[PDB]
Amino acid sequence: TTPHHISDVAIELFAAHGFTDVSVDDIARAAGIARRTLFRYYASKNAIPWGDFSTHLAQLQGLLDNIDSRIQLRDALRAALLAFNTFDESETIRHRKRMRVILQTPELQAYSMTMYAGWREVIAKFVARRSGGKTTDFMPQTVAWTMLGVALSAYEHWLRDESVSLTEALGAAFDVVGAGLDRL
Amino acid sequence: TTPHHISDVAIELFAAHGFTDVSVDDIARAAGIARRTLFRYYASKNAIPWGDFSTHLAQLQGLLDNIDSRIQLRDALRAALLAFNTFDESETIRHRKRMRVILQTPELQAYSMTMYAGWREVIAKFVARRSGGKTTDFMPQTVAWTMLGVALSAYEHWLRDESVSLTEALGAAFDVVGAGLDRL
Amino acid sequence: TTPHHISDVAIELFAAHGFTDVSVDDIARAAGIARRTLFRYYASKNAIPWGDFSTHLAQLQGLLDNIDSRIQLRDALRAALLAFNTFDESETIRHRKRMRVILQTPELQAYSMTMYAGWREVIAKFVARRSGGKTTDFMPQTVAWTMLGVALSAYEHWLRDESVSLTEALGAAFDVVGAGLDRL
Amino acid sequence: TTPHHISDVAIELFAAHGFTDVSVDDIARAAGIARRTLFRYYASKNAIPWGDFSTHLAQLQGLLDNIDSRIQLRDALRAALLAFNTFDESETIRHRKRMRVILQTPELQAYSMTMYAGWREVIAKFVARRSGGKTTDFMPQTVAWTMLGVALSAYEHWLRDESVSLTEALGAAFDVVGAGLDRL
Amino acid sequence: TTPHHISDVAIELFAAHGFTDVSVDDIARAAGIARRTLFRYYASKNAIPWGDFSTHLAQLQGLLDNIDSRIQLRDALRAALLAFNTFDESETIRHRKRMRVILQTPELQAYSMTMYAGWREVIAKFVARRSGGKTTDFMPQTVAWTMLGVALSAYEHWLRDESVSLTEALGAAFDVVGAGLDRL
Amino acid sequence: TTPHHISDVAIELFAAHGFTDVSVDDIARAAGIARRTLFRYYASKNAIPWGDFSTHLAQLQGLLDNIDSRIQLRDALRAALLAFNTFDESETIRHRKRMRVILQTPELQAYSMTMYAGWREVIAKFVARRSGGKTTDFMPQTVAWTMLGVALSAYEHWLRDESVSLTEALGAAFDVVGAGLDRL
Amino acid sequence: TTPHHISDVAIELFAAHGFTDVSVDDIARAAGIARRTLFRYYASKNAIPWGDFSTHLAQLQGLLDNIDSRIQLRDALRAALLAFNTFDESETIRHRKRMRVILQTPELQAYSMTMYAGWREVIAKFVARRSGGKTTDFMPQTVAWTMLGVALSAYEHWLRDESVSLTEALGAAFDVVGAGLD
Amino acid sequence: TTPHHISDVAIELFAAHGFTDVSVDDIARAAGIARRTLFRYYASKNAIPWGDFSTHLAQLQGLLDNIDSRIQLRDALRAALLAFNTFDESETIRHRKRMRVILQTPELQAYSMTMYAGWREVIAKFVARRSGGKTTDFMPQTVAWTMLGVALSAYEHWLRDESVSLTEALGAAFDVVGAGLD
Amino acid sequence: TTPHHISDVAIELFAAHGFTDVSVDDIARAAGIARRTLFRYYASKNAIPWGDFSTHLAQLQGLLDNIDSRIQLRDALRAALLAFNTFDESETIRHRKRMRVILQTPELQAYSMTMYAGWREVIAKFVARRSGGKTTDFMPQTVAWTMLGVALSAYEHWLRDESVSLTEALGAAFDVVGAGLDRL
Amino acid sequence: TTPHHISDVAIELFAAHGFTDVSVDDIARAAGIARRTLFRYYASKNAIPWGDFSTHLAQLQGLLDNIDSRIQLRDALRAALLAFNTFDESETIRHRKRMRVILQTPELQAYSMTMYAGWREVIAKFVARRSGGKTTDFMPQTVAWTMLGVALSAYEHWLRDESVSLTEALGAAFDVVGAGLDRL
Repeated sequence: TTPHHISDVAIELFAAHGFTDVSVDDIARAAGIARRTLFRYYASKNAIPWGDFSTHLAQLQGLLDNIDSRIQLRDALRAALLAFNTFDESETIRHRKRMRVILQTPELQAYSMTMYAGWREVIAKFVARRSGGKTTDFMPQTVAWTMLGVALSAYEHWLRDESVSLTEALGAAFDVVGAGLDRL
Repeated sequence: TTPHHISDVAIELFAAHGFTDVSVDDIARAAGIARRTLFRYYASKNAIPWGDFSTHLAQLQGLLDNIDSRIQLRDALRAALLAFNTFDESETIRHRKRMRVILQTPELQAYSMTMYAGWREVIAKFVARRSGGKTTDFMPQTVAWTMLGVALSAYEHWLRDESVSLTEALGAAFDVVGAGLDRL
Repeated sequence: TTPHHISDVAIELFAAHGFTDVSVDDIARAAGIARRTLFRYYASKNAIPWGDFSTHLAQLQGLLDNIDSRIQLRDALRAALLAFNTFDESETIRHRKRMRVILQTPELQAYSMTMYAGWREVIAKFVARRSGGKTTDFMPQTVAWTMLGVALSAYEHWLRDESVSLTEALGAAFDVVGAGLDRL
Repeated sequence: TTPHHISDVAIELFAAHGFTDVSVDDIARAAGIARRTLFRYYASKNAIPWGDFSTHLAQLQGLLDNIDSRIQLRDALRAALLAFNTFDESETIRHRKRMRVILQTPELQAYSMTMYAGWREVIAKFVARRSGGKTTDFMPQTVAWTMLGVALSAYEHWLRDESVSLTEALGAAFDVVGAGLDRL
Repeated sequence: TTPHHISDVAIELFAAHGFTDVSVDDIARAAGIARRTLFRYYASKNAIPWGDFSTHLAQLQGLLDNIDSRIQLRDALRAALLAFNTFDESETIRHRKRMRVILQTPELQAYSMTMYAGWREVIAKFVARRSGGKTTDFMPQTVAWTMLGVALSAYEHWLRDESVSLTEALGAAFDVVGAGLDRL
Repeated sequence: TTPHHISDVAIELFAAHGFTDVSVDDIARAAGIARRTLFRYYASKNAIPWGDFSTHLAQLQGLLDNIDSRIQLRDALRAALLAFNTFDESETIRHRKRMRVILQTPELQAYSMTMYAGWREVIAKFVARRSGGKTTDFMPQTVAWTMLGVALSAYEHWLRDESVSLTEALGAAFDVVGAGLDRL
Repeated sequence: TTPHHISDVAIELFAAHGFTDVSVDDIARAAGIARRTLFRYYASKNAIPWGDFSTHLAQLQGLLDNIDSRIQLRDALRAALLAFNTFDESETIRHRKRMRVILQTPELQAYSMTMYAGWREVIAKFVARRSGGKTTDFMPQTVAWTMLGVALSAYEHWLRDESVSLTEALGAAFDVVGAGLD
Repeated sequence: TTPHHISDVAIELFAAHGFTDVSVDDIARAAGIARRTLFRYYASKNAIPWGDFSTHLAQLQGLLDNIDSRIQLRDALRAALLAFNTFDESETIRHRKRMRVILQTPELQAYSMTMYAGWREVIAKFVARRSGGKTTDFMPQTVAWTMLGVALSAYEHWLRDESVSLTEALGAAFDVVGAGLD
Repeated sequence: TTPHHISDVAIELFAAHGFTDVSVDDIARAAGIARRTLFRYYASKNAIPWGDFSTHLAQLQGLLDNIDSRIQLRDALRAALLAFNTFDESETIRHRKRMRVILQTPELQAYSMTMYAGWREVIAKFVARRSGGKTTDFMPQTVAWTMLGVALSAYEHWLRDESVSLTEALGAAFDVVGAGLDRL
Repeated sequence: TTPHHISDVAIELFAAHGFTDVSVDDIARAAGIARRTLFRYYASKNAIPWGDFSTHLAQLQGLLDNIDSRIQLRDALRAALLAFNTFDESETIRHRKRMRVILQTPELQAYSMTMYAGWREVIAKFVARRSGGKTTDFMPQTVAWTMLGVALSAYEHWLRDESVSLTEALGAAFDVVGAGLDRL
């Protein structure tokens, strides 16, 4: 009905059963829509767990584009990383199920690589905007990949240990890389 | 009689014709083996571009085991990163083709994630051995992910621009993260 | 309930009145659609009994493409044959006891032979992909024809005797040929 | 041989011109008979490419009736298949033209299905005679259909190549299915 | 086993491909004979379009021997001319192709001259038998040449215009010369 | 030197030795010219005996074109036939050798047929000019062929019997056909 | 009464004891006949294991003579070879004992050579009948010898290895020669 | 002194008179030896026509053992078959008499069977050495039997028809089986 | 095998790129040697596709020396031809690439003629050794050249088809010339 | 004395100075012609030793085309081979004692192989025309190569020993191969 409603119901089904054992009609039925209605919002089954990531990416780009130019690069990246990954008690529970599906499902990895490249494109664009131009240059690209590593490290620590704050995990992972490998 | 021979032949075929249009028989035929003989070494077409990675990981462990304890953790990680991706003049051309297939083929990404997790496990073990113990701790884990991002950044820069040295690319990418984001 | 509904209604009138004295408009009228609406789903009267065979062929090819390469050729053929003949009592009635429009109508045999050639092309492609050179080589072609004979034998046994399971009929017919004529 | 003469003449005309552009009078004229005389041997145009066929089926029955009872069933089927499809260099040429017309002409397919059913009836009767059961049981029926598929595969291979022995093609095609799909 | 069969096959080939591009093996193969078997009946490719002309000349002699002596010389010549070129409905089409090859192919003209001389010898003998004796006398010789010219004129008119009867053409051409040039 | 000189010397050589055993250089040598000089006047060896027939045909056409319209067809043809074939004692001897070569040499017959068709074209044109139009109509064509038969009959009678006048032979042969076959 | 009953009885005795240690009277006694009655059916002890081979040869000739001419030569020979050697569980047991005594007894070899030459004559006659007709010609006779070797190879493999079907053994042995050493 | 000299002398006598009408003493006398001297080289009359076959078999084994492994099996067998049966005009004459006595004498057949089994053992060993190694296995032994039939077919054709080369006969007989009954 | 390794590597490069676009350093680099090290095994680029060849000729000499003297000359030549050209499925693949380079590359033809002369010298010596005479006599020389033509015919047939056994091709080609042109 | 004269003069200077250090102008100068006059007859330096081979090939094809079809294949090949190697003492000197530019010059071997392929194409076409399907089939191709080997063997024997007749050498070399290697 909303994209988000379809995604949420799909993630409940993927959490309970397999990803592989849940069909697109199972999702349509559980969401109370016709199958073709589902395809207006999602072109594929693999797209469904990645709910409205297009919008998340636009918002992250918006935040980074509008961050005051006097704010240092490191501070902007840490600020932006933690802003998009802060959640309420309710939305934290479904995000935990969603990330389990995304990170651990073999069939989602091809599609996920496209989503990660989108995210890295936003980060690299931001660095290119603050430095010399060209998203594909070494330094923007290294910063984007580094940031991706930080995030996935934090997400995995969070999933392994249910007592950890996601934003504390992200902050800690960021700080390793912020400080640098030359310092432990 | 080698996994390596099968892999080499398979990469030549995947480079020329694409991945999906190359059969497992095409590989067995080009390698001069029966189809079953191929399955002794590989349980899948998707496994084949990765060669004998189990042995590469054992030799990375060997290199890290034999680094002197007085050698600093950053130096050991940078030394191991660049050594693990140094190939004879013999093998530069085939490695370029191999990494194109691995990095760019959607069908390899599920399998690739397992291989990257293996590599990160070796790195994390080494860091835990030099710091407080526990492979799954946060930090000997952030370092492994960070180092993976550095590597993939270097590999992509290398593939995009043929006038880059791979070891220079890895060294440069490592040094961003080694120095830290706190220092531009 | 759009191409199917048209097909079901058509088979009713074809199974009611001579395929030759049922017109495309009679079918449109009985299905409650305009004449040109029917032509979006079917280019011809002869196409209507065959439903969406294009999709059945694509799905059979999809199943054979995606079968694990470690699975033997005989097992894959038997698996694929019996994977598309499972239907519910209702769907089975638009199929058994009653005879077949497809098998038994003289006017549809020329066209039906072209549809069977499509099916044999899927089978022969799969065999060629697992074993040898070209789709037109004798062995892929003999296997495709053998498979077609098995299928038509099973379909006729099923129509002749309404107490028999289609998938059991297919499995039994396959097993004669699997075991071989040298063991009768 | 009055029927055979008419058929031979008809097939030379069908080979040179269309099937559809050759009339029943064209056939009568080329055969040196009145139009009415042709109808004592053939009830329609579509019957003519099949020659006597009633007589070919009686001859196949005669050959199977006269095979020694001590000869095993597999050997008898292979022996009959290959003997029923043997000729001079001379009669091989007319048979190539005849089979092209039979296999490829849309208007002959309905009629051909009745001729194939006759042939399968002979084969199924023979199997029932050596094994017991009824002619309409699964195994005689599957063997008859299988043998038809073998034959059409052989015929198509033979037509597409023209360096190929028909009896070698039939023997090879039979042997795949004789050995069984459990082998190749 | 027939000269006629070889000739018929050869004429079909010469019509489709031209004379020079058809080999003696192409003829032996199409006729279903060994190459040496062809040379029993023909000592040359150039001989083949002329079939068993020796026998046609013996049968022309037979027809002229059996014409009643009371039948006038002109009537006998016209009767024999038209009978010698009358062919069954069976053979009109093949005779059209045969005469095209004979009349129009440069390579056949040397051989053809020998066959025309044979025919003229039969005619001249007959005229000498009805008049004063001596085959080589002037007049039973002029008549033979004149009759040959009449025939070839008729044949060419027949080939040029498919709506001409050959026997009407021969009869008309004969009648010019029969009536004489003294009468328009 | 002249075309006629080359032809005359060629005919002396063809008379003494074979046609087949005399080469084009033998002719060039005996005529006292270079080989390429011979090819300015003759495109082929086969053309050489037919010396300046192009000119003979133009002259025959000229004579027939200019013959008074009141002169009857028969008279014009007989007049023209005998005018072009009248010769002195010297030129009669070489014409006898030339016609022997032309009429009796197998290798000249293809080329000769083209020359005879040229001659017949002149005759038929003349008849078409006096009657209704179209050289290819039946009557002009029959008259041309008849005239050719007359001529060859006369030439052969002349060659067989050295005591005969060529113009008397032509006149006698003409008169058979002029009178008509209805009168002996 | 029957030569084959006498042969069957004789082969049971030859299987249990020696060939060499079984007398002609032992066989007469076991078969329920007088000694001279046995000699009306068999002129020698060496003849007895080859029971009514004369009849087997006539039957083989009959089968080969009556095979349809359109059936190819290799198919006819393979079909004929396997038809005479297809046996019930019961008849398989006595055939195994019979062939053991024939193939392994030195004293039977002279007589056996004459029986094999009879068999080869049937095969060569069949080939001569389908090709040019002289039974002593090269190909008729090469085919007969080859087929004899195929058969004896199959029989020996069959006796050596109790897991093997006789008709499978014959078919496999035939197929090596029918295919070719290539 | 030589076993083969004794055999050669014996075969000249067997060719001229019967096998059956030539005694062992007749052979001793013709060979210029005492009777017991003959028995040191041959334990039996039946052994004598098969002269020094033990040595022929060792030589055949030597030749087959030493054929290069890259040479295909059919070529090796055909090459070996024709090498042992290539003879000068002189040696052809005595070989013809030797094979006539061996192939046609009933009394030699028991002994001959043992010699043929020796020959087949050499062939089967060679095949086992190139393939999986057990000399009693099916294919080793089918090939040995087949090759025996080829050889005897060639020998008999050769004896029947004085216009035929032995090596041509063997090559032709080999080629039927090497090609196939197809 | 140092020479063979360099040659194998060189042929993979020559197959992928040109002959002309592959340098001696490219070969040294791919073989994992200094440029100077390559020159101890090969005196030029054109030598490299031929491998050791000196050693192949010594091996052919060894094989012919060790063929038993009682083996007839024809059998020894056929045996040597086929043994010298035998391989695994593996080494068949490299040999196909090698022979393409040897047979098709203009710059190798001069050098190839010297290699062919070496091969013919071995064959001619062997024939002289079995027959007497000198190596340079007509018959040894003709047999060596004939055998070279047989081989190149076989090699070309093998390259153009790829379903063909090299040893079958050689055996067939040998047998035409073994049997003689007096047959086929 | 125009393309020949150029060739003769060229061979003199080539047989005088290194083919490599004789230029196209030296040849034009020594022949007494302008440089561009030479290029009307020869497109290249490599063409000059080969004379007018285009014409030799056309003549060999002409001889084979026109050989009586009753003549056996072996006889036709031997006849054709020895029909073009007859020369006068003078023409033979521009051929024997002295060695060959064509056979012995390294720089002309690549080009010479293309000229030999032309010759083999003539031979193979002739064989295919007498016997089978395509020029590229094994037997026509083997016969052409065999024939080439025979020729080169004869040419070398002729050059090595100036007392030998070329046609006797060719005939002897042919006869080895005609008789066959099975009779050495």
